[PDB]
Amino acid sequence: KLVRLPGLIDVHVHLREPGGTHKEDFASGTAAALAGGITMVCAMPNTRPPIIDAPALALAQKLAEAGARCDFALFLGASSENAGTLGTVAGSAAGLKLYLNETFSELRLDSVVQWMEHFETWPSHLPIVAHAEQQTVAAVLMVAQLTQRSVHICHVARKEEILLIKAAKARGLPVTCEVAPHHLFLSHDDLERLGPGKGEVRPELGSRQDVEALWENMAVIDCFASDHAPHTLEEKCGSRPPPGFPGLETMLPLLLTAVSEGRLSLDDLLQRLHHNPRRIFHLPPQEDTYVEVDLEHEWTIPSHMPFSKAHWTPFEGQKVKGTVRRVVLRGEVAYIDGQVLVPPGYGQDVRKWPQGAVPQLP
Amino acid sequence: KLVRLPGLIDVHVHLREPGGTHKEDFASGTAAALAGGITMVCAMPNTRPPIIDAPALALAQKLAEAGARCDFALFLGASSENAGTLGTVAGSAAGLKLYLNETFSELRLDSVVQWMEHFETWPSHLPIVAHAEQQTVAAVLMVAQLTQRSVHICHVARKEEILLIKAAKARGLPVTCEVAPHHLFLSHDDLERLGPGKGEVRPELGSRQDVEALWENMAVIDCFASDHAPHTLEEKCGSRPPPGFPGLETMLPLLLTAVSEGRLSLDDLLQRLHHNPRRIFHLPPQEDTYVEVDLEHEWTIPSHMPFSKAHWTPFEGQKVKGTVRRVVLRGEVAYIDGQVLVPPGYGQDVRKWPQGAVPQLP
Ligand SMILES: NC(=O)N[C@@H](CC(=O)O)C(=O)O
Ligand SMILES: NC(=O)N[C@@H](CC(=O)O)C(=O)O
Ligand SMILES: [Zn+2]
Ligand SMILES: [Zn+2]
Ligand SMILES: [Zn+2]
Ligand SMILES: [Zn+2]
Ligand SMILES: [Zn+2]
Ligand SMILES: [Zn+2]
Ligand SMILES: [Zn+2]
Ligand SMILES: [Zn+2]
Repeated sequence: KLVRLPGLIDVHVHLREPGGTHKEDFASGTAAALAGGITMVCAMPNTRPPIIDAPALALAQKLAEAGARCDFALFLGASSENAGTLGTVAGSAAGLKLYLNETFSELRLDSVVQWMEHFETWPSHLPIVAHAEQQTVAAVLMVAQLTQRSVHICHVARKEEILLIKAAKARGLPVTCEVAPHHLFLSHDDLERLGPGKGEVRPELGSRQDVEALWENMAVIDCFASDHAPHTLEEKCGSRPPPGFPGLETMLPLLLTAVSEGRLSLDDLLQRLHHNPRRIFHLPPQEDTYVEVDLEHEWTIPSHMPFSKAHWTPFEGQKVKGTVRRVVLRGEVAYIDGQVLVPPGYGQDVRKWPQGAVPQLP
Repeated sequence: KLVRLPGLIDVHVHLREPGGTHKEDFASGTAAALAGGITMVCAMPNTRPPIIDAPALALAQKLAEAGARCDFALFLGASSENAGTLGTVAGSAAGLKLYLNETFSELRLDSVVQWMEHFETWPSHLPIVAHAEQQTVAAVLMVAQLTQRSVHICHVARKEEILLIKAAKARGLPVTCEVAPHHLFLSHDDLERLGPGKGEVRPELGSRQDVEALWENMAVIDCFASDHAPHTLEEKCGSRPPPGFPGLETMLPLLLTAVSEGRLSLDDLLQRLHHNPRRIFHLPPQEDTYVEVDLEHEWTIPSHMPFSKAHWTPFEGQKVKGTVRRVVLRGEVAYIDGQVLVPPGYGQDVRKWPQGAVPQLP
């Protein structure tokens, strides 16, 4: 007996095209998404060139329209030079992305004044998301209050961060957040197995107490999102390993295992991979779209999943219970038992759909 | 013709006793204060032992009462273990001091949750001051708002920081700040002369644009305070130089030079070295206390000032116009033309004066 789920949404993926296509491209990354039960992705702007201006966005839009197998929206990235310049294209993007700490990113800002300028100039009705770790979460929340608008915090990984967000929500502040599967299912304890290169990720893997705090505070977590961040094994195992884990193909199996163990409910999962992503990012429904999963099948995660060009996974060896059997996207079979059945270019930019425009006052 | 000023107050000094008395002690540091026209100092808690518990405060109180030549109040320091334990002694301190970044300090906190705990437990009517640089200013402001109280930001040094504080004040938030003379009168341009050891200070010396921004935004600066941070030349010139500059003996001459040049008024100076320190820290008046200065006398700062045990100064070679001629403290001549005339132990803990207790609701 299969369970039918709606089309799941991953609001934080790195698809590497343009400019990093040996790591992933739209075609391979969206195949990975479909195999993970994900029918819509929001792609981050830290590509080469980075998506920080209208010409770069135009290029990325066409590459995505030609290569994507599932539907998508593309983030713009904040830079030290582009505040006040994105108004004409802002509504065509998933949202604006701010990189506020050291990570794999033309995009670190050098002053909180630059954060303020973005919060003041980006249209008030459109999403802003931040890579903001530890005290940076409190700092960006302050900027959001000074400019009287909301913010969404990416990949929350620490007890400190989730408790700060919890306190902010208790004061009625407009903040939402997401958590990635590696911060729920891996910890410092796994660094011995992973090694120092493979284990590199931002935010870094947390302590057992960090992981426990995220689970205990599930009510504070609005979304799950993979932060799918593919790099090849050669890069991860080399002399200056880039941070990041691939995750599209493993996220849903890990979370379904947790559902089966009673750690959260199926509804809790669907709020975090469907309803809350829709409402925070104003993403449209996908007609005749659904995912069928098998909750009984036990398997062990292999050394690499079939689709991502990363060709490795930090979850190797973990036992999971839960499998994606079939995905239907807009009336076409997109995935069955390991076979992707829609071509590159089947996917569409949801921000171009009438129902995908973000409503605003005249 | 001498100008009579009220007794000036320095709310940020490091007097090194207990435990660092080769760098400074209460007797030498308060001699330096008097020679700088300062009749009351607030001493920071990053001593050895640090002033983070009742027994350490009791020790420091007696050492100060025995050694100080001018009046004083002593800060308590926040630690990772003392939130909720300081209630009985809090009112006897200048305030609570939080070290939120790397500097010469049992006192860095490891989580914003620890900041919140201090803001929640320290009595609401008593001062909290923070060493908070760059984005940390925004972060601690967020904590202050979440806990609905004020905060004072120590040694503001950057355009970024003063503009953030300016924005917060424009939104009516209860934040005050101070600026140290080295951040008004030295910059990156001086590092060639100072060298990498002597030049070490936290916050670091800023760019010419940082210095210009502080002057342009003088209206945002509530207090001047030296951050007198004495270390010996051997330490500053050695293999792991500690950060900090001595400053009590040079602060007023530097600022009087600026007054003479029309960069700020005498009133602007007295607001920042007398009235605002009094009102932010609830410090009492000192009866029959005043300072006589000579605004005409030009001199060049020597390689060391007479009193501080630091026995060096980063302002060596600067030309100043303005000299402290005489200081009277509580009816006794305390300083004349280079001679301190009150003994160690003349100074008193102002928090023990009836008028020095901070008013609170029953
Ligand atoms: N998280 C990572 O470790 N890496 C991400 C960047 C990011 O989400 O910050 C990447 O693009 O490789
Ligand atoms: N500012 C410094 O560079 N040093 C101060 C510490 C401080 O005020 O942070 C010290 O105590 O030496
Ligand atoms: Zn990130
Ligand atoms: Zn995100
Ligand atoms: Zn990311
Ligand atoms: Zn909407
Ligand atoms: Zn400091
Ligand atoms: Zn201070
Ligand atoms: Zn200090
Ligand atoms: Zn008062």
